[PDB]
Parts: sequence; structure tokens; C-alpha cells
Amino acid sequence: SGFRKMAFPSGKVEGCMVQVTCGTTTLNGLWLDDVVYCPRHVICTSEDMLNPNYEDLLIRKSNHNFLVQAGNVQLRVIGHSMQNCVLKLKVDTANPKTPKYKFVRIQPGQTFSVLACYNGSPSGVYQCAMRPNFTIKGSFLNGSCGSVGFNIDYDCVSFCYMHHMELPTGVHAGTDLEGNFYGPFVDRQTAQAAGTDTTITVNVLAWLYAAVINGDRWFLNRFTTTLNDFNLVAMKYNYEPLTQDHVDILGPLSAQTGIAVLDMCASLKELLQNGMNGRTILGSALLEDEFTPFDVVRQCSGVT
Amino acid sequence: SGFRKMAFPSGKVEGCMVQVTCGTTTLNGLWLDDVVYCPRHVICTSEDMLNPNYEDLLIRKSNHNFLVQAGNVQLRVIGHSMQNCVLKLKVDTANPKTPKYKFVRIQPGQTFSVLACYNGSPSGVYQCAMRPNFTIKGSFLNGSCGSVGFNIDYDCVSFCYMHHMELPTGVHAGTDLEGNFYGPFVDRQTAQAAGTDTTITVNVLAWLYAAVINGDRWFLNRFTTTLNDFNLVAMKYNYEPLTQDHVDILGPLSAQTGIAVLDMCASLKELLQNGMNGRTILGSALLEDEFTPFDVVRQCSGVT
Ligand SMILES: O=C(c1cc(=O)[nH]c2ccccc12)N1CCN(c2ccccc2F)CC1
Ligand SMILES: O=C(c1cc(=O)[nH]c2ccccc12)N1CCN(c2ccccc2F)CC1
Repeated sequence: SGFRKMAFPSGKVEGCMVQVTCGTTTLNGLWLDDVVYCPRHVICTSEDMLNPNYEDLLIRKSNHNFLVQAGNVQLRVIGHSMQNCVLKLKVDTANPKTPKYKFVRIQPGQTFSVLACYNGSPSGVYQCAMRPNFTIKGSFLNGSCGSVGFNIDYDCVSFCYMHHMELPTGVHAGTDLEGNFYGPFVDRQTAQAAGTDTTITVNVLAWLYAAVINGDRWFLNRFTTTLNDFNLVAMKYNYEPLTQDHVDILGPLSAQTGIAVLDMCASLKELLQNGMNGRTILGSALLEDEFTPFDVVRQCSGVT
Repeated sequence: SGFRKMAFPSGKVEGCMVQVTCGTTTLNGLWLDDVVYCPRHVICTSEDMLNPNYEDLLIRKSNHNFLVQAGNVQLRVIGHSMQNCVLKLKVDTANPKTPKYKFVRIQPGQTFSVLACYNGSPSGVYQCAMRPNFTIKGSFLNGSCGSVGFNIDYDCVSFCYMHHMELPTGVHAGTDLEGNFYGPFVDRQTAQAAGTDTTITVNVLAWLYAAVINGDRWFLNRFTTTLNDFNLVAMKYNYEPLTQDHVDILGPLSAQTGIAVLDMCASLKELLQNGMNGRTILGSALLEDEFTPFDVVRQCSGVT
């Protein structure tokens, strides 16, 4: 019993973290095989940050200008190239700690673990969700760029995120491991609009199922609703519309608890319209949306 | 910017997790040097669980009855002994992945990371606080016993907790790495009273300082209070009394923010007496107490 915001064990990713220095800027790199991946803004100066011409800036850089250090050993850079907003630094040594890995572009609403790093060294690990507006509510300081987000499937690490930026609003933006930003964000020190961030309904429902499995059942009511009636309430409260796909993914949790999805939707409807009245659910006084139905099943069944 | 419930990177601890089987029971063990540490209730049968005579049960067990497996390789047990509620299984091979480590008995109110494990394999990592009533609000299932709690100081892992039990109330109990239970708990399947759990005031204040540093300043008021006046409010709301030591530890956060500790106490007093009025602080609708002043400074300064 118990329900926590659980991150994946970070060991396989710690063995990939390196420090990348270019000129006077230092950030984090991800060493997989003979390649180090890092944000391309490592080549910027504090003058270039407002609107950098990365192609021009990279042209003034040679392999010897990229200092890559893993622990205390220097890696020799034999190639460099820009792929979207990431630089791929080819090194002469394959990382002996390279785990079985994939590069995946996650969907909004999906979750992942972040290993925050500074100077190539891991400082902490936390669980995040890619918001519907493609930002993440992380915890990042100067030098955190190049820290990665990931998921683990037994022995395989799926890298989904690389940290690039913090918007003036305190929210975080970044790319997949091919350098494509999640959302409309660009890697330049400018004010950028993060759109309206909605609540991930399927995750709030999955977390209501986790609450039911872990003893918290006060919010359960004698009501039911329809997809269309529930969605009228979800629209008013800036919640993602629930689809039949979402109902289907909630199927295992519905079967385990014996509470139909639309019955849980009716409980959520009343929680939105009436609030919590000073009560809590799984130790929280608000509706949590950073646990997918997969996260709930995994935490409530103990998948290692 | 940003503030998350951040766990330590778990790699150094993952390299220590083993599976320990005795008879038909399997749980987790911690392999450091040539010793595997695990809960002694690994030697219990489902008949023994209500009141086991561990000394008698251990006497019917020999080295060959303890099956220790690290990954897929079997370790050879050359010695066994009970130290309080843990068994120390001497193996013929020192763990090549043994990190620099210490065994520490943490204080109530202090925090630590848990690497939840099943069958010697890590499933997840989360941050916990040792409650003033010596329980932890973890996330643990069958087979999770032997999972450890820890802190890291650069390269040194301080092991502070080993998971043993879940009380009928859904809260968790366990020992330090010498087998001494935190609290009055005993390792037997009986109803055990977890005392009244108070709120860790110094941590709630540290988290109010984290909120101020991260833009959330709505709760700041034009008031001040005294230690004795604040403590009259802390008593009424089941909060730990604030001491001058707590004020001193809050010193760096007070200096960084320019808000005196007693001024922050006055804000907390009003938050307790008036509630949140539907607002949030660092994304939470309740007062968070699982971040020590050290955790706040570390997360807000980026210590790796
Ligand atoms: O390391 C950071 C940073 C990241 C973060 O998430 N939070 C912070 C909080 C306080 C100070 C700095 C940061 N940055 C340097 C590189 N920055 C950059 C972006 C685009 C183009 C050039 C650039 F140099 C983004 C900012
Ligand atoms: O693995 C667990 C367990 C631990 C947990 O924290 N949560 C659970 C939730 C559901 C089912 C089991 C658990 N237990 C087996 C060993 N138990 C035990 C304690 C004292 C004496 C003998 C014993 F066998 C404690 C219970």
C-alpha cells in the first residue's frame, strides 16, 4: 500500500552523463555508444543568446573546441554535427556503460523520470509529465541543460527528453533526442508563449483508481455520467476531453476495482463542481494528473 | 526555478541490491563488501508471522538455506548471524560495486530516498521523511522488504533505513542497518499503534522559503510573531514546537530571502488559522513538510 510520485531507478542514465564545455559555457551531455548528445546552445555566448545563428556559430567551432569530460577522463572528439537543436559529438571511445536504449518522442500526458545534472554529475531524480502544452514543470538551475528525461522497460532506457530552456514563467522546455523541441519553443533567450495548460483527465482518473485501491474511497458517489456530459464539465474546468481510447486504457483499473469508468467520471465531476471540502486524496488537496494508467498499474503491481 | 520532491540518484544503491530466499520466502538484501543485510523475517513461515521466536527459527537454518542471488549469479553463503531485526549473511565474494558507505540512524523530521525493490531488482525511487512518529509514508508491496532508504554526500551513501513492515493503517515501519526499528514497532504480524503524527514545522518553514525563492509569495504578510506565540498555534494544529536550533538551521534561507524566521512563522500562523482559501503553494494545496532546510538549499543551489 501507499502511493508516491515514483521515478525510475536512475543508474543506467547516470553512467551516460558527461560534461560538455565549449568556450566558457558548460552543460550536460549524454554519452551513448561513441556519440555525446547535448543542446546546441552550448556554442552560444551571452551576446548570442537573444537570436543566435547556430549554423554560423558552429562553423567557427572545431572538434578540439568541444571539451567532453566523463568523470575525470577527457574524451577525444573526432566529429561534430548539428541535428535540429542538438549537437552530436563523435568521440573515439564507446561508453562502456551504454545501456540498451531507444530514442522516443513521447506524447503529451505521458510521464517520465528526469535525472537533473550539473557539470556532468547527477544531483537528483524526479517524476514529470509532458504537459498538454508541451512544457514540463521541472526543477532546473544554471548548468542543468542537457539533463535527460527517460522511461525504462526492464533493461531498455527510452530517452524522451533533453532539457534546453526555462521560460520567463518558470516552466521548462526542451527537445526529444533528435533535437526537435516539444511544443513551439525555439532555443533563444526570448519571451515565448506557453499555451493554456489543461489537466490530463485520463491521469486524474487513473489516480482516482489508485486512491480507491489504497483505501481512499470517500469521493465515491451513487452517481454515473456519460462521456458527453462529463466532457461538458471537463471543458468548463480546463480538463482534456475524455475519449473512448481513454476509457479503454482505464479498463484494467476499472476491472481491478469493480468501478466502471463512467462511474469514476461522475465522482470526478462532483469533485470538480464541489471541490475537496478541506479533505485529501492520497495525501494531496488537489487532483493529481502526473500518473498515467500505466504508472498506477505498475506502482500498484510492483513491476521491476 | 521549480521545486520537486527530488530523490537522490539511485545508481550506487542499485549495484547493492540482491534477492534473498529462505525456504519459500523471498525478499531484498543489501550487499556491501562480503555481507548481505536483510530483514530477519525472511526466516518466517505464514504460521510464524503472529509471534515468531526468531532465535529458535534461525537455529533450524544453515548457511545453505539462505539463497542469495545478485542479478543472475548465485552468491555462496559462508556465515549467518542475527543482529537485532536484521540477518547478516556473510558471502565469499565482496560486492565489486560497493560504494563508499556509512550506516546512520536518522532523526525524525529528516528526509531520505527509498529505492523500492522486488526480487532484488529496483522498481522505483522516491523521497520520504522519517515521520516524528517514526513511520514513513512509503509505497511498498509484497516482496518490498529489504528495500533501503539512503542519503548521498558526494560519493558516500549513508544507509539509514531498511523496510520491514506495513502497519494495518497503510503506513510503513522499518529499521536502521543495525536492525534497530525506528519507533516502538516489532517484526511480527500484529496490530501496532503508530502514535500521533505531528507536522515537521522546520520543514514546512523551509518549504515556505523554497516557495518565496520560486516566485510564490502571496502568503507573505505584514505580520511577525514570537517563538512562544507561534508555538501556541503549532500546538493547536499538531505541529512540532519550533526551537532556537530550528531558527538557526533556517538562517541560510532567511539570509538568502531577506525574510526573518519569525516573519515567516507569522505567515505560517495565518496559513494555519485561515487555510489556503483555494490557492496553492509550489503546486500543492496543503503545507508540505517533507523538505528539510538542507533539501531546500541543495535543490535551490544545485549540489551534485
Ligand atoms: O542553464 C540555463 C538554465 C536553465 C533552466 O532551466 N533554468 C535556469 C534558471 C536560472 C539560470 C539558468 C537556467 N540556461 C542557460 C542556457 N540558456 C539558453 C537558452 C537558449 C539559448 C542560449 C542559452 F544560453 C537557457 C538558460
Ligand atoms: O512484504 C510484505 C509487505 C510489506 C509492505 O510494506 N506492504 C505489503 C503490502 C501487501 C502485502 C505485503 C506487504 N510483507 C511480508 C513480510 N511481513 C512480515 C512482517 C513481520 C514478520 C513476518 C512477516 F512475514 C510484512 C508484510
